[PDB]
Amino acid sequence: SGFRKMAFPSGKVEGCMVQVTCGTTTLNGLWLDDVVYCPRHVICTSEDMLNPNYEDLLIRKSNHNFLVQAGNVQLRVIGHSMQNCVLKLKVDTANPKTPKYKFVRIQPGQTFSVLACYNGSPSGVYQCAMRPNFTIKGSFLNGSCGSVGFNIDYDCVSFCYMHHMELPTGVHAGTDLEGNFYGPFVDRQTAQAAGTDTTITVNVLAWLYAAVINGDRWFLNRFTTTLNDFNLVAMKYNYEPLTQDHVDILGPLSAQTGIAVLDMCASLKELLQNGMNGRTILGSALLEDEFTPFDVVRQCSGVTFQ
Amino acid sequence: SGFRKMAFPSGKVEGCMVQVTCGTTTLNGLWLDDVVYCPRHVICTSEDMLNPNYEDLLIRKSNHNFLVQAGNVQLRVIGHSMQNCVLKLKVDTANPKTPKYKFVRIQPGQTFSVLACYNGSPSGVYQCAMRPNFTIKGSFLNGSCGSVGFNIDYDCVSFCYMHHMELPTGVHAGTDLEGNFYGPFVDRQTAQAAGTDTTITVNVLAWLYAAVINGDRWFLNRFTTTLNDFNLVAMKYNYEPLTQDHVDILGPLSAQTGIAVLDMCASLKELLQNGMNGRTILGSALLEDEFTPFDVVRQCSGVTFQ
Ligand SMILES: *[C@](O)(C(N)=O)[C@H](C[C@@H]1CCNC1=O)NC(=O)[C@@H]1[C@@H]2[C@H](CN1C(=O)CCc1ccccc1)C2(C)C
Ligand SMILES: *[C@](O)(C(N)=O)[C@H](C[C@@H]1CCNC1=O)NC(=O)[C@@H]1[C@@H]2[C@H](CN1C(=O)CCc1ccccc1)C2(C)C
Ligand SMILES: [Ca+2]
Ligand SMILES: [Ca+2]
Repeated sequence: SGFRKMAFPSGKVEGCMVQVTCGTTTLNGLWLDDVVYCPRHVICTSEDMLNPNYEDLLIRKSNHNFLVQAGNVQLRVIGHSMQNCVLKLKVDTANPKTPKYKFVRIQPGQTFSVLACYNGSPSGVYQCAMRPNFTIKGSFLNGSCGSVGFNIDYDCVSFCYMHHMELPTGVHAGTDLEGNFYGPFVDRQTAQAAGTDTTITVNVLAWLYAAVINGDRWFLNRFTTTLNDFNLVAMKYNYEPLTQDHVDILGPLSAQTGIAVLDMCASLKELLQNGMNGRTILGSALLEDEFTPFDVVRQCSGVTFQ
Repeated sequence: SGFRKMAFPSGKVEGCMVQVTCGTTTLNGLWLDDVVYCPRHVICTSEDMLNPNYEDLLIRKSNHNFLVQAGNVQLRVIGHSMQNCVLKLKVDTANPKTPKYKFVRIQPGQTFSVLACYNGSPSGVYQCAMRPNFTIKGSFLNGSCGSVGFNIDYDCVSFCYMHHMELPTGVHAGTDLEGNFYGPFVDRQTAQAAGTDTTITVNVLAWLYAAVINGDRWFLNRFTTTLNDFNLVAMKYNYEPLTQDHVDILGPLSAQTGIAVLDMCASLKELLQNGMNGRTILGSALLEDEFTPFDVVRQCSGVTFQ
């Protein structure tokens, strides 16, 4: 028993990280078969930042202008192209550590692991959620751009995020591996407010089920609620609406614990209205929203990766 | 910026995990050069558990009784011995993925990453602390025994923990890689109370410095304190004494932030005496004690591993 904020094992992704330098800037790339993927602002300078002309900057770069290093072994670039906000650098050597992989675009409220990297070398791995406002609350310093976020299923790495920016509010923004931003953000220094963030209600419910599975049951009350009545309370506390799809996704945790989804919703309503009165749930004094239903089932069942 | 509970990249350790079966039980082993290390209770049955005679159980086992699988490739066992609470299985094949490594015995309040494994395959990675009572608050299910905890420094994996038990209180206990338990625990089902746990005061101070580095400064008050006066308050709230060694270890974070260690101690004294009044620090509504001073400096400086 026990419940931790668990990241995916990072080794399959570690074997794909490289360094990309184009004149000035060094950032991280992802090396899969004979392609290196990285943020297109590797081609920018200091003065370029309010509104870079990425097409003009790229027309002025040669294959040989890209210095790609895989553990300080140079990979020769033999082609380059821009796809939305990433570059794709074709190299003359396929990565022999390429895992089975997919590119996926995740939905707000889904979770993934980030392998934070600097100069092509890993610093650390942590789990987070894609906020409802399409930001992430990560740990990213200068040099981390091109770090990726991912999920694993059996032997297959699903890459979902590449890091590009830290907004003036100190939250993080990036793209999918086709280079399309999550959220209404652009890769330039210009005004670009994130939308108001909300709490991921289906994830809080999942975590309350995790608490019950792990014997932390004090918050269970004796009531039930309707879905519509729960949603009127959710709204007031800046929680996302709970949908029938969400109720259905919580069904297996409901069966494991014997606690109907709408009964758990009545317990969450009381926590929102009354607070926790100085108590903790799974070691937290706040309601946790960075575990999906699937994350709870995986961790509580010991699901492994090949 | 941002501050997360960051684990070490797990790939170097992933390449060392195997499965060990001796009749009944399957658990995890650690394969380094031509030796597999695992918990000695792989040799036990159901009836053996109140007080196993590990020497008698082992005299009755053959090399060939140990089925070692590295990704479901069998490794032939050509020798075995018991060292404290682990076995060492000599195999006829050295692990070609062996990293540079050391075995270390960590001190209470130090941190490490756990790679939670089942059937020799990784489930996930998370960071924790060795509690002052020599337990860990992990996430371990049946089948996780033999999972390890580790730190990385440049290219060198320091293995510090191997998982053996979950006490009746739901906390976790294990050994160093020489098989000596942390804490007054034994590998049998018998009464064995953990000592009262305390809060790791030097780690809370480190995390408050992390908060300042990341711009979360609301809790800084205008006062100072003596070390002795701080320790009288620490004592009351079941915090560990802060030593001069700890003050010296916090000196670099003190210099980075401009906040003297004893000034930070005065801010922590006010938080203990008055609470947080519904506020958070780095996203937490409690005072966090699972980051060491070195963990804070590493994360805030982007330290990487080769
Ligand atoms: C990334 O380029 C790198 N090399 O690591 C960097 C990461 C970023 C630094 C601080 N923490 C981080 O996550 N990203 C950037 O510096 C990006 C690039 C220009 C500016 N930028 C920002 O993060 C600032 C964004 C901003 C938005 C609105 C107003 C002002 C600034 C790019 C090309 C967006
Ligand atoms: C480990 O053997 C495994 N195969 O995974 C297992 C891990 C443990 C199961 C539940 N979560 C866990 O972390 N460890 C054990 O089952 C150990 C082995 C016998 C009993 N045991 C316990 O964890 C129970 C400890 C206990 C202490 C006091 C009183 C009653 C029980 C061994 C050999 C200690
Ligand atoms: Ca050349
Ligand atoms: Ca045989």
